[PDB]
Amino acid sequence: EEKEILWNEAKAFIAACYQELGKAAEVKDRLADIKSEIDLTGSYVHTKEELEHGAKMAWRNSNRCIGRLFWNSLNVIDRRDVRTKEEVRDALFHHIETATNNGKIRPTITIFPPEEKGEKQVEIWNHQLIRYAGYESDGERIGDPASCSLTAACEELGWRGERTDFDLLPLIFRMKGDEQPVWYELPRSLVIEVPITHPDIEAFSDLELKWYGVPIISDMKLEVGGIHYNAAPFNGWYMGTEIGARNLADEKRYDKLKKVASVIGIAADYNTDLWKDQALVELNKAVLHSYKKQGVSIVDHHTAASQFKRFEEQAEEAGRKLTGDWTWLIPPISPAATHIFHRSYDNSIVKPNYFYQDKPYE
Ligand code: HEM
Ligand SMILES: Nc1ccc2ccc(COc3cccc(CNCc4ccccn4)c3)cc2n1
Ligand SMILES: [Cl-]
Repeated sequence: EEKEILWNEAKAFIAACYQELGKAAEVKDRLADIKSEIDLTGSYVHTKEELEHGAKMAWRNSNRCIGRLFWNSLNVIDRRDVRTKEEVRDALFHHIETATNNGKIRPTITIFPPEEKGEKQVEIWNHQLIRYAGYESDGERIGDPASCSLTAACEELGWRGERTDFDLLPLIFRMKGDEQPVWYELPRSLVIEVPITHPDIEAFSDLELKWYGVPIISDMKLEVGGIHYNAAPFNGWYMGTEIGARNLADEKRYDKLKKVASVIGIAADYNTDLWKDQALVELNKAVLHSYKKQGVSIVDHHTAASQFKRFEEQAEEAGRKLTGDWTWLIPPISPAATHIFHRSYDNSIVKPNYFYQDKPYE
C-alpha cells in the first residue's frame, strides 16, 4: 500500500550513511537485499552499524540542539530484542545507571523495537525517565506543574505520591496487546540528585532546592531510513540555564525567583531594580556551582555556545549544510553575549531526526 515511501527513505539513508562510513561500494548490494526484504515482508531491518550511525545522524540534524558538537560520540544501545515488560523495565534501569556513570554523564540512547506497520511494540508514557510529580488540589500547588497530567494518570493506575515537592514519578509504559500501561517505582540508588547551594551566600540552602542529575528524554520518535523508533530514550548532560532559568524559575514551573531575591537580600518591589535579572544570575551561578561540587557533569551556556561554534566550523569543513533553530539555540540568560544571537540559521528539517509524537494520556 505504502511500501514505496519506505523504499525511497531507505535509498536516501543507505546512500548517505555508507558514504560517510567510507563504504559506498557496498551500497548497491545492500539496496538489493533491502528491496527483496521489503517486498517479501513489508519492512527491513537495520544493521548494528546502520542503527548506530543513524541515531548519531539524527542528533547532528536536531536544529534546536546547542550541544551537537559531540554527535559522533553518542553511546548507542541496541535493545530491539526485548519482548517482555520486565525486559523493557530492566533496559530502562540499565540506561539510567550507564548514562549516569557515577556523575561523569555519558550521552546514551537505548533503542527499542520499531513500529511494525503503524503499531507500537512499546509505548513509553514518561516525558523523561527521571522527573518530579506535580499536584493541584484545593488551590494548593505541590511539586512540578508540568507533571500534573501524567501524575493524575499514574494515580488512576494505583500509584500514590508522598506529595513532597520532589516526588520521583514511576516508570510507566504500555506493551503491545495490553489495554493498560504498567508502572514501576524507581530505585533511589539509581537516581543522583544535587542539592542547590551558592558559592558565597550561605543562606541559599534555606530554599531547600534540588534537581536530578540526568535529563533522559523518553517521549520522542527516532526516524532512520523510513523505520520509526517511537521508543528510544536518550540523554545528554544539562546546560545550567535549563534548571536555573526555566525549571526552577518559570512562573508555571517551580516559580522560585521571589524567594531567591529574599535570600540574596534584595528587594523585589520595582521593575527598574532588575531584581528578577539579578536573582536569575545568582540562581544560575548556584546551579553550576552545585553540580560541579558534587561531581555531576553540567555545562554553562557560554562554554556550550563556544562548542556550538566549533560544530558549525566542522559542518563547513566536512561540506555539510548546517541547519538550526535560532529561537531555541539562543540561551534564556544573556543571549546577546553569544555568537548565536548575532547570526541566522536555516531551519530546514533533514532526516534522520528526532520528532514529536502524540501523548497517550490526556
Ligand atoms: C551532550 C549534552 C547535550 C546538551 C548540553 C544539550 C543541550 C540542549 C538544550 C539546551 C536543548 C534545548 C532544550 C530547552 O530549551 O530546554 C536541547 C534540545 C535538543 N537536544 Fe540536545 N543537548 C545534548 C545532547 C543531546 C542528545 C544526546 C540528543 C539526542 C541523541 C539531543 C537532541 C536534542 C533534541 C532533539 C532537542 C530538541 C527537543 C525539542 O524539540 O523539544 N541532545 N539540547
Ligand atoms: N541538556 C539537554 C539534552 C537533551 C535534550 C533534549 C530535549 C530537550 C527538550 O527541551 C524542551 C522541551 C519543551 C520545552 C522546553 C522549553 N522551551 C524552550 C523554548 C521555548 C520558547 C521559545 C524558545 N525555546 C524545552 C532538552 C534537552 N536538554
Ligand atoms: Cl528538564
